[PDB]
Amino acid sequence: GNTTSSVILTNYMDTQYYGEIGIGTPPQTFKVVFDTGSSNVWVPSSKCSRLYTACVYHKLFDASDSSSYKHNGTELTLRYSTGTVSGFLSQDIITVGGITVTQMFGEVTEMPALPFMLAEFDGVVGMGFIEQAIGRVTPIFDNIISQGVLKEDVFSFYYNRDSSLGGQIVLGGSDPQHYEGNFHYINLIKTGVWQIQMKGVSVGTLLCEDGCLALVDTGASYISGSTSSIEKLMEALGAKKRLFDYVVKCNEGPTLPDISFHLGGKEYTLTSADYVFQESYSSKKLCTLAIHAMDIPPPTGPTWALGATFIRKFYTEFDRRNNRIGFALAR
Ligand SMILES: COCCCNc1nc(C(C)(C)C)ncc1C(=O)N(CC(C)C)[C@@H]1CNC[C@H](C(=O)N2CCOCC2)C1
Repeated sequence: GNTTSSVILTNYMDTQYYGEIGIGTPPQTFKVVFDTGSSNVWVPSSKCSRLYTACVYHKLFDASDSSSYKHNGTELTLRYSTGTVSGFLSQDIITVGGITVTQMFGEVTEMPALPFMLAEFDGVVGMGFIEQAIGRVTPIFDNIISQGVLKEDVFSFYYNRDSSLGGQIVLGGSDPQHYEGNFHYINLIKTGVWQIQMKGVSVGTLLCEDGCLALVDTGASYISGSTSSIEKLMEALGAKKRLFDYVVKCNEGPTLPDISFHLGGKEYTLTSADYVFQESYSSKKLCTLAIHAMDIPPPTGPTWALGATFIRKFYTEFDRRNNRIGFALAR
């Protein structure tokens, strides 16, 4: 087909990027993260007990208000790094960027207050492959592709730094307004995962010396590595570990070295301004780093993950026809 389509994103505090989709007839609207690190669509459900406080604070999908709903009921549990959601399968028409698609998705009935009370978004639209879909449920982008409307079998992510357009996902191509220079492509190394070979992580190559893996994860806020790798990285930066993050004396933030990720021959460099939440310059304040430990079990990991920290600097094209990821300088 001839169409490309776009989804406008909201940037909450540089940590959460999400857009709007519609589900059902008439459309019920949900804030959703578009997540290349997972493959299932889910939203919180009206059948979620309100003893889950996360279900009191998010928009709930009521299948009883949709005339296009089709029951399935297969129970599924989706295990993420920071928490788990559980529910049952449903089918309805989903509207994303003005493209309409019949889509199987999860109605979440069990949604833990931590971490999900911290989510601005209601749910997740997985942009991954059918291979990592729980229940082998056909992902939304595979269903969009089956319509033959998209110009290209690709989608692209722009995450703005400004917290104005928060971001943009192009379905069926890319947007030249939000990148510059050439794309550099790295082909995927594992079946059904948006994952690439990484050849080194430099700090001012201290880590990933004999190669490692990098997941390009649009649904993650930060750059992550294994607890071991990050502990080494953070010793090199002089950062202190806390419960859920690494921090430095805010005055030390602008003195911190460049972090470089060796991907497909090129070096992808983040400066301190790219990975330090510089909320103060005080020696008596602590400043959080957009880099945390996240141990990912096999078969996906151990692996680094490149989240919004990375994507903010590098406009990312996800190419399904040629199984590759393209990076260009974001503008
Ligand atoms: C750019 O917008 C950022 C949105 C904020 N994202 C998160 N917010 C929270 C808060 C709720 C705290 C806000 N918690 C966690 C995340 C999070 O990073 N993810 C999950 C949620 C989208 C539900 C990863 C998504 N991609 C698969 C990641 C995985 O689980 N794995 C990597 C691939 O292999 C399997 C494991 C998890």
